[PDB]
Amino acid sequence: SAPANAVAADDATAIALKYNQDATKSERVAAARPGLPPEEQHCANCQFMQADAAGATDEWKGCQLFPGKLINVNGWCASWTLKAG
Ligand code: SF4
Repeated sequence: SAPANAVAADDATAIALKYNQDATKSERVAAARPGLPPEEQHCANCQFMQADAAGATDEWKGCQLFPGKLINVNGWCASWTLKAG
């Protein structure tokens, strides 16, 4: 299941960032941000990401923009950008 500190679709920042766990049914293709095809784009390959979170699982990891909380790796937000590294 999602962890207690999962970033909710209803989270005020998620609402600003257009985060969705369902990256597929997020503004991915709509935004079509360059670097990697939307299909491949997720938090999993976001620049603003943290596999450096207290209580990281595997499916649920940290975001740079969401410290403390946990994003789904296979989810996406508008502030994506490919990994620069
Ligand atoms: S900034 Fe990146 S890791 Fe954070 S929610 Fe957005 S896409 Fe995911």
